Amino acid sequence: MKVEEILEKALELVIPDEEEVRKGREAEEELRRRLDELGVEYVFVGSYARNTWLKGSLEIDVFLLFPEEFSKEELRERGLEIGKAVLDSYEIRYHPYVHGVVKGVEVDVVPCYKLKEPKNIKSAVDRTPFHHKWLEGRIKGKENEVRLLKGFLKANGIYGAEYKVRGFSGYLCELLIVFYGSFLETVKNARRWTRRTVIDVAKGEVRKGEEFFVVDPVDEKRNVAANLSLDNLARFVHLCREFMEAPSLGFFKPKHPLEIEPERLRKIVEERGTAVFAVKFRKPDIVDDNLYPQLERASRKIFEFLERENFMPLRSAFKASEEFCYLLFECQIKEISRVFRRMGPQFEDERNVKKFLSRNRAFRPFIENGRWWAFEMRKFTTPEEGVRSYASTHWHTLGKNVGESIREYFEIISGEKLFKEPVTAELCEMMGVKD
RNA sequence: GGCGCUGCGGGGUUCGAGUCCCCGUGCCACC
Ligand SMILES: Nc1ncnc2c1ncn2[C@@H]1O[C@H](COP(=O)(O)CP(=O)(O)OP(=O)(O)O)[C@@H](O)[C@H]1O
Repeated sequence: MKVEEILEKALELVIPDEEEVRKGREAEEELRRRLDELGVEYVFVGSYARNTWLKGSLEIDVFLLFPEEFSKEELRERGLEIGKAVLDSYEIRYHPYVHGVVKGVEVDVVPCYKLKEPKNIKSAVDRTPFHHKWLEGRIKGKENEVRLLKGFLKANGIYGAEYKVRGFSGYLCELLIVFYGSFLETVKNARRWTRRTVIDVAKGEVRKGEEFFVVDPVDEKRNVAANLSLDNLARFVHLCREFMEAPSLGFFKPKHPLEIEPERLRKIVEERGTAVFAVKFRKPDIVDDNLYPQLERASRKIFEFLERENFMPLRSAFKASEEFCYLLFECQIKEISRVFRRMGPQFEDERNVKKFLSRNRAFRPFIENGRWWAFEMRKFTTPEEGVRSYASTHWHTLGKNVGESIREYFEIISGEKLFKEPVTAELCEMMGVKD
C-alpha cells in the first residue's frame, strides 16, 4: 500500500499518547520546583528533553552541572545527596549515579562538570550536555521521524547500544534523522550502506573509510556507532531493502518467539546429525552490561576450544534467565577417535628425537616427510566431555564473574533433557528452524 | 566495575613456544 499510509499508522505504535505525556509533564514540572529550592545548577537532557522518547520507554534524565573547581572525587557523592532529596525512591546504580522515580515517572540524576566547550572532554559522561545542545535546535520538527526510526529498530531487536543488543543508540538515531531529514530517507539510503561507510553529519557528507563510522558532531575522533556490531549493521541494511521492496506495518511490530514441540525439535536434531548441547551454570549477581560481554567471552572461548579439538562447531548462542545462564553449541562431530597424531622433531635432530621416542606409547612412532610422528590418545572423544574438561580447568578465562560461577558449579546438558530447559527460542534461532 | 584491541613480563602444553593455552587506549558504562 501507499508507503505514506503505513508510516502514518506507524506513528500510533510509536508516539506516546496524551496520558503518558502529562504523566511526564507533571513529573518534569514537579522535579524542577524541588531542584530550584536547593539552588543547584542542573539541566534537563536526553530524549525526554527533546520530546523524542519512544512510546513505552519514558525516562526523564537530569544532569547536575558542577563547577570544575572541585575536581576528582570532590563532587561525586556531593551529587548523591541531592539525588535522594528530590527523588521519591533512591537506588544507586553503577562512575556513580542515582536512579529513582518522581510521581511514577522513571528518572535519572547524574553529576558531571560544567566545562567550557567540548575540548575539555576527559570524562566520557561530560559529553551528553554537549550532545543535547547540538541536537536541541536541529531535531525540532523531526521528533516523529526519530520515533519512527526507533520503533522500527526496536521492533527488530536492534535498538540501543547496550551490550545485550549491540544496536543503534538513541543519539545515533537522532543524528541519522538530522542527516537524511526523515525516517523514510534514512531507510532508502541505508540500503547502500557498506561496512566502510562514513557518515559525517557536521561536514554533511558521506565518505569511504576503514569501518562503519558515524562522526560525532561534538568530537570528530569518536564513532557514535562504536558499539553497533557488524552483523546488526548488516541486518539493518537487509531490513531497509526488504521494507522498501514490500512495505508493511509488521516491521514496526515485535516478533513472537518461535513456539515448537520438544519432539519436533529432537527429530530436527536427529536429521541434522549434529551434536547439540548446553553449559548451564548459576547466573552471577551483576548488571547486564557486565554479564553479556562475559557470556560472549565464555561462549567464544569454548567455541574456539571446539575448533582446536576438531569437533567442528557450527554456531553458538547464549541465554540468561532469572537464576541460570546457558551457553549453547552445535557441532558436526558427535564422536572422534581415541587415537590422534602428535608431531615429533625432524629426523636429523638426534637429541630431540631421542627424547620424543623415550616416552611410552601403545603403538610405534613412525617417520613421514622427514619428521617423526607418534600415535597418542585423546582425553575425550565427544564435544560434551571435551567442554566438561575445558570448563573445569580453564574456568578462570571464561570471564570474571561468569568463570567464577562455572568454577563453583556447571553441568553439560544435551539430548532430550536440553529441550526441557528454557532455551528453545535460541536453539531454534541458531539452527535456523522455521515454521 | 565488566568486556574489547595493543604493549611489557611470569607460567602451562610440548622433543622444542618470537608463534599455541593460561596468568599479572577504546566500548557499554545515566557517556
Ligand atoms: N552512546 C551515546 N553516545 C553519545 N551520547 C549518548 C549516548 N548514549 C546516550 N547519550 C546521550 O544521553 C542521552 C540520554 O541517554 P539515554 O536515556 O540512555 C537514551 P535516550 O536518548 O533517552 O533514548 P530513549 O528515551 O528513546 O530510549 C541521550 O539523549 C544522548 O544525548
